[PDB]
Amino acid sequence: RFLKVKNWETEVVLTDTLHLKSTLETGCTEYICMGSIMHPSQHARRPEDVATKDQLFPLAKEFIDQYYSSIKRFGSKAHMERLEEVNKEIDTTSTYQLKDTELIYGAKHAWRNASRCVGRIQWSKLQVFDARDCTTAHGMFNYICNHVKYATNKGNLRSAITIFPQRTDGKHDFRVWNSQLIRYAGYKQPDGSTLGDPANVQFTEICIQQGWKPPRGRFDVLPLLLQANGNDPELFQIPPELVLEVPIRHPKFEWFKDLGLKWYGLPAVSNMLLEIGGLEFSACPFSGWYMGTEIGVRDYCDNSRYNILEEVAKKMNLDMRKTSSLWKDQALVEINIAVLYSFQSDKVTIVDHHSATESFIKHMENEYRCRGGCPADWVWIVPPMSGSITPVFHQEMLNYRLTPSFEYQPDPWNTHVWK
Amino acid sequence: RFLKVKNWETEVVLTDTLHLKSTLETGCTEYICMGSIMHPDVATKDQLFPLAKEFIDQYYSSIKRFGSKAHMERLEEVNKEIDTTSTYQLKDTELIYGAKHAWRNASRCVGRIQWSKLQVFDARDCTTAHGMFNYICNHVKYATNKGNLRSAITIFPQRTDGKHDFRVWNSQLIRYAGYKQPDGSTLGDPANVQFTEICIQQGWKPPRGRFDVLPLLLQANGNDPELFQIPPELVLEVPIRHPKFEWFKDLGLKWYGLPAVSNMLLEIGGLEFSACPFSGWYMGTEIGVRDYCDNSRYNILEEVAKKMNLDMRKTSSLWKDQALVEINIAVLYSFQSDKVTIVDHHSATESFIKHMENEYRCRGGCPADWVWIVPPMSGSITPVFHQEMLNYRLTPSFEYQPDPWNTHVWKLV
Ligand code: HEM
Ligand code: HEM
Ligand SMILES: N=C(Nc1cccc(CNCCc2ccc(-c3ccccc3)cc2CN)c1)c1ccco1
Ligand SMILES: N=C(Nc1cccc(CNCCc2ccc(-c3ccccc3)cc2CN)c1)c1ccco1
Ligand SMILES: C[C@H](O)[C@H](O)[C@H]1CNc2nc(N)[nH]c(=O)c2N1
Ligand SMILES: C[C@H](O)[C@H](O)[C@H]1CNc2nc(N)[nH]c(=O)c2N1
Ligand SMILES: [Zn+2]
Repeated sequence: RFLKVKNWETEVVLTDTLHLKSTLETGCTEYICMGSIMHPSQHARRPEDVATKDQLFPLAKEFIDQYYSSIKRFGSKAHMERLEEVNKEIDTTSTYQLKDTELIYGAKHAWRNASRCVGRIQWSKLQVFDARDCTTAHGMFNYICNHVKYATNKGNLRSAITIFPQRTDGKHDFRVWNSQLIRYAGYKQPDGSTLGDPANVQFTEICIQQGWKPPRGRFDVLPLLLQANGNDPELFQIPPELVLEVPIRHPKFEWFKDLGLKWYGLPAVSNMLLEIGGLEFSACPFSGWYMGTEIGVRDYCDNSRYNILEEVAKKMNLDMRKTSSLWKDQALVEINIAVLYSFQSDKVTIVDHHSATESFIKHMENEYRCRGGCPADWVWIVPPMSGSITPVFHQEMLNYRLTPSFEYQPDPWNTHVWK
Repeated sequence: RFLKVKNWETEVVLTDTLHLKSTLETGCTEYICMGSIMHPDVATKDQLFPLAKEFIDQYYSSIKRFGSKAHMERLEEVNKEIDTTSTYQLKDTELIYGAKHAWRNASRCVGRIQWSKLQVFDARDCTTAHGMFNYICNHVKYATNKGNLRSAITIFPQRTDGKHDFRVWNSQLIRYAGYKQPDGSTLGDPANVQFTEICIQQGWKPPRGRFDVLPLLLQANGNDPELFQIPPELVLEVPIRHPKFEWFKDLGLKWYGLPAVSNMLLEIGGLEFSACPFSGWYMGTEIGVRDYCDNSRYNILEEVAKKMNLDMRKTSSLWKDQALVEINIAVLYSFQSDKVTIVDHHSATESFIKHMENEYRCRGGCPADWVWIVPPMSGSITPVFHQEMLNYRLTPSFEYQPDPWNTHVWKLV
C-alpha cells in the first residue's frame, strides 16, 4: 500500500506512506470529493464537552505514544510512568496536563501537519510561550503583548505561538475574540458603503457595542477582546509602539503612495483551536510572517474586502470598458509589486509567492524522504495570483488529517451566554 | 440527503441532490483526498445490461416518457442486441443526447453554459482512415466557420473487442510540431516532440519550422495509423500582436484558432467511443498562460520580460507575473482583432457561476473540479475562486485513455 504523487514539470514522483496514520475524515468519499469546501468535515476527536475516561484516555495514550516514539524512547521507563500518570489525572480530574516538552512537540507538529500552510518549511523553528498559568483577561493581554513584541523583533519577524489554558468543561474557555491580533476596523456607512475593512464590520460593531470609541478611519487598529475562564470579554488597546506598520509605496508609480495605504507587518492568527492528545487549546494565537499575495491579492483586491483595484486602475489609465483588456490583472500585479517593495524597503520580513512556493516544494521533498509523506491542500497552497507560473501548481498533493492539529472553532459570540 | 455549497464572496448557498445519482469513483477515500491528482479489456454481456438500462432510463426520463410504451420497447430492444451481438447500437437521438450530456457532466470544463448547443456528427458508418480524414475535414470547416467558431463533435465507431479501435493519434486536431535540436534546444512546441518523432518515423517530411501544423495520424478499425495533411486553407491561424507594444509582433508568434480535442474517450451507456474529436473555442489563458509561458512549453516569458526592460534579477520584482499579463492581453487583442471567437477568463468564470446556479435550480447540482475551473492566473479575482464545488462523476462522461502507441501492435513489414 502506497500512493504516488507526481510533479508534471519535473516528473519527480513521491511515494506516500504517512497517510496510513490519518485519523479524521476529510469529507470526501470514493463517490464525491469535497476538496474545495471551506469546512468539509465535522469529524472531531472527542464529543462536544467533558469526555468520559474511555473517550479521553485513548487520545492521550496515542499522543504520548507518538511523542515517545519521536524521541526513540518507546516503552521506556519514562513513557510507561507517563501513561500511568495521565491515567491518574484523568481518573481524578477528567483531564490531564501536558509536560513542557510534550507541549512544544505538539505545537510544532500541529504546524507541521497544517495541510493548508505553504510556510511549513520553518515548522521546527517555532517559539512556544507557555501561558497555561494565566487566569484573567488582563493576564492574557500581558501574554499577548509579549508575544507581539518578541515576534515583531523590530521587523526581523520570528514565528511564535502563545498557549493559554486548555478547555475544561466548555464553559470556562479562554478565547481571543479577535480573529487576528492586529486587524483594521470596518465601519457601516450611512449611504450603505463600507469604510475600513469589510471583513471585520461585525467584529468592529461588537467592539463599539462593548464600549470601544472608534476613530472611524480606514486603518484603525482594532482593540483586543480577551476572554478568560469563561467570563465576559474585555477590551484592551494594544500599545501602538508594538504594532509595526508598512506604508505601501511603489518603486515606479510615484502617485502610489498618495493612495494613503498601509498594512501591518505581523500576521497573528488568533481564533483557531490547537488540539493535542485530546486536549483543546481554544486560545493559541500564532504568528509568523506574510506572503505578499495575502495583503495585495486578497486583503486589497477581493470584492468583499478593501476592493482597491478600481482605484489603482484609474491612476494607471487602463481601458476598463470590458474585461478582455485584463485591467484588473494589470493593476493587481502593480499592487503586489508595491507591497513587496515596501516591506523589503522597511526591512520587514515578507516572502513572495515564487520564493514561498519553491520553498514548499523543497519541504515536500524533505518530508517524503524523512517521513514517508506530507499532507497538502492544493486549493490553499496555490497562490491566488499567477498559479501556473509557480512550481506548486504542477505538483500533485495528497490531503489527509494528522494529529496534533489546528482546527476551526465557532466564533464566541454565537455561543457566549453573557453575564 | 442533501449537500450544501457556499459562495463566500456572495453568500449564495446551493443544495446538491444530484450527487446521489453518481456511481463512479473519484479516487478520493473517506480519509484521503486526491482532488489534485491528474489521473486517479472490454465489458462482458452481464456488465453491459445494467449500464445500458441506466442510460436508456435516463434518456426516457429526460424526454418525459419514463415508463412509456416506447421506453419499454427500447429497453427490450437493447437487451435482444446485447444477447445476440454482445453489444448494442444507439439511436441517433440517444447519441446526440449522450454526447451533449458528457459535455454537461465534464466536471473540469468551465465552458459548460454552452453545453446544449452542440453539433453532433455521426461518423459510425466509417471504416477506413481515409474516411476518418474526410469526416475530420468537414468537422474542422464547420467548426471554424471563418472565425465564428461553433461547438461540434464527430463520433466514430464504438469499441468492440478492443482489437478494432478507432483512434485519432493526435491529442488535438491542430497542434504545432516540436523538434529537439542536437544542442538540446527545442524548435516549435516542446509539448509535442514525442508525437512529432512518431509522425516523422511514419514518413512525414517536416518543414522543421516553429509553427508547422502537425499531420493527422488516423487509425480505423485496429489497423496501423495513416498520415494525412489537413488542407492548409482549413487551418485558421491568428498572428499575435500587442495593442501597445509595437515590438510584440516581432516575436513572430501565432496560434491556431480551433481547439479540437481528439485523444479522449466518450462513454455512453457502457459503449466506449475511443475516437470522438470535439471542439469549441479557447479561453485566452490556455494559449497565453499555458501554451506560451509554461516552462515545459514555448517558454517566452524571459524574452517578453527582456523587451519590457523588466528587472529579472529577483523574483520579488514580479517580472514573470508582469510579462504573463501582457502576453495574455496580446492573445485576447489578437483574436478579437481578427474576429476569431475567444473568451477571456473573467467572462468565462462569470458565465460558469451563472451556469452552475441554473444547473442547481433545474437539475439539482452541477459537478465541478475547483482545481480545473479556476484559471491558471488571477484566480482570486474571478468569482469561481470563492465558489465551493462538489466533484462527482456522472455518466455519460468523457474519459482519459492510454496513448495508442503504448498499446498498438503493428502490422506491416
Ligand atoms: C512563517 C511564515 C508563514 C507563512 C509564509 C505562512 C503562510 C500561510 C498562508 C499564506 C496560509 C493561507 C492563509 C490564507 O490565505 O488565509 C497559511 C495557512 C495556515 N498556516 Fe501558515 N504561514 C507561516 C507560518 C505559520 C505558523 C507559525 C503556523 C502555526 C504555528 C501556521 C499555521 C497555518 C494554518 C493552521 C493554516 C490554515 C489556516 C486555515 O485553514 O484558515 N503558519 N499559511
Ligand atoms: C465552447 C467553448 C469551450 C470552452 C471556452 C471550454 C473551456 C475549457 C477549458 C479552458 C478547459 C481546461 C482545458 C485544459 O486546461 O487543458 C476545458 C476542459 C474540458 N472541456 Fe471544455 N470548453 C469548451 C467546450 C467544450 C466542448 C464542446 C466539450 C465537449 C463536447 C468540452 C469538454 C471538456 C472536457 C471533457 C474537459 C476536461 C478535459 C480533461 O479532463 O483533460 N468542452 N474546457
Ligand atoms: N501568513 C499567515 N496567514 C495566515 C495563516 C493562517 C490563517 C490565516 C487566516 N485564515 C482565515 C481564512 C478563513 C478561515 C475560515 C473562515 C470561516 C469563517 C466562518 C465559518 C467557516 C469558515 C473564513 C476565512 C476567511 N478567508 C492567515 C500567518 C498567520 C500566522 C502565521 O502565518
Ligand atoms: N478550450 C478547449 N481546451 C481544452 C478542452 C479539453 C481538454 C484540453 C486539453 N487538456 C489536456 C491536459 C492534459 C491532460 C492529461 C495529461 C496526461 C498526460 C500523461 C498521463 C496522464 C495525463 C496531460 C495534459 C497536459 N496538461 C483542452 C477545448 C477543446 C475543445 C473544446 O474546448
Ligand atoms: C498536478 C495538478 O493537478 C495539475 O498541474 C493540474 C492543475 N490544474 C489544472 N487546470 C487546468 N485547467 N489544466 C491543467 O492542466 C491543470 N493541471
Ligand atoms: C471556495 C474556496 O475553497 C475558498 O474561497 C478558498 C480557496 N482557496 C483559498 N486559499 C487560501 N490560501 N485562502 C483562502 O481563503 C482560500 N479560500
Ligand atoms: Zn477529495
